[PDB]
Amino acid sequence: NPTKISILGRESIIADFGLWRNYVAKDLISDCSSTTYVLVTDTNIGSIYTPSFEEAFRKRAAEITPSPRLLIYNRPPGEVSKSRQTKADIEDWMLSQNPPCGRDTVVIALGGGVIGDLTGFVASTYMRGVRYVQVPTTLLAMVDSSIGGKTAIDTPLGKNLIGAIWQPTKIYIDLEFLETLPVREFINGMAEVIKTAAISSEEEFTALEENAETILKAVRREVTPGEHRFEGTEEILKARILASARHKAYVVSADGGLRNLLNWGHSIGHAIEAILTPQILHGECVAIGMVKEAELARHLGILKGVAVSRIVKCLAAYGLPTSLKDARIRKLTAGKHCSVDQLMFNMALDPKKKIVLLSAIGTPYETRASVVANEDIRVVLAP
Amino acid sequence: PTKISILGRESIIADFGLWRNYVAKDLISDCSSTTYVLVTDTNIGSIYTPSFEEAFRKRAAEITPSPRLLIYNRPPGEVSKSRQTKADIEDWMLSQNPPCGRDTVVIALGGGVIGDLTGFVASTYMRGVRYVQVPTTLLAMVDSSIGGKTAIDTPLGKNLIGAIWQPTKIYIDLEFLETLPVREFINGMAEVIKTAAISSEEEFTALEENAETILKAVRREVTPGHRFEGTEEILKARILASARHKAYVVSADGGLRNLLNWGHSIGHAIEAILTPQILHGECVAIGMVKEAELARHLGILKGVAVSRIVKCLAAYGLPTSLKDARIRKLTAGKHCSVDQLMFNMALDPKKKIVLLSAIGTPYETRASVVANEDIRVVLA
Ligand SMILES: NC(=O)c1ccc[n+]([C@@H]2O[C@H](COP(=O)([O-])OP(=O)(O)OC[C@H]3O[C@@H](n4cnc5c(N)ncnc54)[C@H](O)[C@@H]3O)[C@@H](O)[C@H]2O)c1
Ligand SMILES: NC(=O)c1ccc[n+]([C@@H]2O[C@H](COP(=O)([O-])OP(=O)(O)OC[C@H]3O[C@@H](n4cnc5c(N)ncnc54)[C@H](O)[C@@H]3O)[C@@H](O)[C@H]2O)c1
Ligand SMILES: [Cl-]
Ligand SMILES: [Cl-]
Ligand SMILES: [Cl-]
Ligand SMILES: [Cl-]
Ligand SMILES: [Cl-]
Ligand SMILES: [Cl-]
Ligand SMILES: [Cl-]
Ligand SMILES: [Cl-]
Ligand SMILES: [Cl-]
Ligand SMILES: [Cl-]
Ligand SMILES: [Cl-]
Ligand SMILES: [Cl-]
Ligand SMILES: [Cl-]
Ligand SMILES: [Cl-]
Ligand SMILES: [Zn+2]
Ligand SMILES: [Zn+2]
Repeated sequence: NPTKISILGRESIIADFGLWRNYVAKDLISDCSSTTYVLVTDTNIGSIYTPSFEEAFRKRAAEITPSPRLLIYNRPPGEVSKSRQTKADIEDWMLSQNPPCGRDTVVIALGGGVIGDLTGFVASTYMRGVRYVQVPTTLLAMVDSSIGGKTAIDTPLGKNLIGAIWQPTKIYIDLEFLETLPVREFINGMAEVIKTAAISSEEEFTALEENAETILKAVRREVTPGEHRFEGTEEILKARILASARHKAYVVSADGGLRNLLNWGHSIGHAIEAILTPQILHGECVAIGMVKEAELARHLGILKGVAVSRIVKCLAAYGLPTSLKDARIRKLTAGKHCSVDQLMFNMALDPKKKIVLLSAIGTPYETRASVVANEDIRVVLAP
Repeated sequence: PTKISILGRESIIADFGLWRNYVAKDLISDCSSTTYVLVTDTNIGSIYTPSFEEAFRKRAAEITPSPRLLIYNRPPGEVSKSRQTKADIEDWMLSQNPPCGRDTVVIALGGGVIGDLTGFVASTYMRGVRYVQVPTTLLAMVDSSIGGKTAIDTPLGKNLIGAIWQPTKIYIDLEFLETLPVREFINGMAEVIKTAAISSEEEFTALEENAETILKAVRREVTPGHRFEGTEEILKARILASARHKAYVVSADGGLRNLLNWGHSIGHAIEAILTPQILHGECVAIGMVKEAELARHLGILKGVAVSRIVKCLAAYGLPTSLKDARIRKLTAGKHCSVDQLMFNMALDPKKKIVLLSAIGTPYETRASVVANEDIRVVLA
């Protein structure tokens, strides 16, 4: 049975296994009644899941009268698609439709944090805003990128510079997408997952700690014909993940302050990110950022050394990097390292920086980011 | 300075000359910020930009730290409401030293074009930043700037891409009407009349009696040294009457708000054909007459009122037939067929229209459903 989570006090998230093949299509033409449905995704994810829906759709589609339409759009993969250019193409394609897609349109963003942010924004402006729904296919996008309504596109001058806040009418979470998801991508998203637990529930973090081996194996497992990747670990998985989504959903319904706690490990993660990108992923930087930011709390006497080692353990126990000198990261970027001045500078692109400090695993020092001295920061970065 | 409230919160502040002495101060006061981006077109700009730089620097330096005023001048015309211009303004704002931040407060100084464009720009810059309306067109003062509707055009259509973004303040300096082109004034008057026609019988009447007065002040060639000296109240009244209403219907939130489309149902079909030689209010004026004639045809509206509406429109310089010579000269060769108009009304399959029961009293609290056949008579 699907689990329903609420955002901004309203039905929104519906999670379970395989909602894609048998749920979305019907649930759409039911709740999101419309005559036109524009699906957007990238060739990568598309080619793997597009066919299934065209079937699921036509199915539930023709069942009703008149039958609505499904127009599909495939954009190139990569961060390069979140651009003023494609957005317009998308729009233009839509207006070009016969008949042109109208305000009654219901857009479906099927993808990771990229297709999400892009399609969300597209909807947010098409004829001053039209309905849309999230169908994250990335772990991260499932527990973050798709919850909150934050949408945007990049500019050669920066990322997420142009966009808007546009809440999706529905956020379908089909855990099966994680079957085909690249292992590195899974492990990437896990960072957020952990982040979540670390600032909300001690019990949750602990469970994570236990399930690691279990979950990790599955992802790395060899799927025998006829099978489904997570057969047997469904609840352990579904639980741990929704745990995060649930939290993000909660904090979004509240915040400005509380919502700042979602930036744990990010304060430093982003400074690292700026340098190690794009060879290194987000969650990868955030993972290290978390460790570093964790070490910082202890340094200020807030966090117990015990917990610092516990966070490091959990991260690495899931395949996440824990130091800037991580051997795997090295071979991935020959000729690149993060000076302390570069880090501290990158952080300034946001005398005293604001940071989420943990009092203990599950309990943040405050209900928001605290102000730390540039000097104290400089010591956790110091070799 | 009179203040009208929209969406249960004062945001419209009207009076004469707020520009030269009010906005600048009121901004750094209520819209506290460190960066103020002004956008306008060369036409309107060159005429009023200098004054503000003074008014700003003034009230600006009178505080510490002192905020900045960055100005942007775009070409005049409907051509500026484009994926393009907007993109250039966003880049421009990002290319700044320092880059324009989220604390930015944008000022849209212009007519329905600069308004819709700048409004949208703000609506997306870093997911949305504050902004305020400073309409310089009669129409924009009583419509285009009230409601938060913003957008840009696409070679595939107008207002196809945009968003709803409420301005934090809507300054209405009636003086802008001094320099406003006469044809432009008369253009905006259409809405003004539309307003009264669907809300207050008394208001429409005042409009009538005031025709000669207001029109003269307009057509009149003002010697050096103002334009409406002596007619300020008559004018300020009539105009705010409209704004007031639009503010009300917008704040009353799918009903009462469809009534703002009176004369438009047909006005737009005409518009599509006679544009761009013919203006909006010009088409709407004719559209009103036609839609007025339609109500009477269905037995709703009194023939008396029809003529009354026709009279008022023309008494203000507005066109009243697709045969108006003034029109056909600028439209030599472009005639609107009964099907062509019916076809253009389709682009908005059954046909809904605001019907008047009487001047000041609409038939219903929204647009009614009329037979394509009954419509086919009003046209040609
Ligand atoms: N709240 C927010 O709006 C928010 C928050 C954080 C980050 N972000 C955005 O998130 C983006 C990063 O997104 P991401 O990490 O999800 O990565 P992504 O969107 O780049 O997707 C990662 C890769 O997975 C592939 N893929 C998608 N799911 C797959 C599946 N199930 N099977 C096979 N291949 C699959 C894609 O082709 C892609 O190459 C950033 O660009 C950023 O702008 C947004
Ligand atoms: N947001 C809404 O709900 C809404 C509603 C109605 C109209 N509109 C939009 O409004 C636009 C039409 O705008 P408009 O009728 O204000 O026309 P406009 O802005 O094009 O103004 C006409 C001309 O007057 C000049 N001008 C402006 N005011 C002046 C003044 N007082 N002094 C000197 N010159 C002046 C301009 O440079 C321009 O060339 C359309 O594009 C339409 O989509 C929007
Ligand atoms: Cl189809
Ligand atoms: Cl709808
Ligand atoms: Cl952000
Ligand atoms: Cl919603
Ligand atoms: Cl098992
Ligand atoms: Cl690089
Ligand atoms: Cl302690
Ligand atoms: Cl540096
Ligand atoms: Cl410029
Ligand atoms: Cl022009
Ligand atoms: Cl920037
Ligand atoms: Cl510049
Ligand atoms: Cl507001
Ligand atoms: Cl046409
Ligand atoms: Zn993140
Ligand atoms: Zn109008």
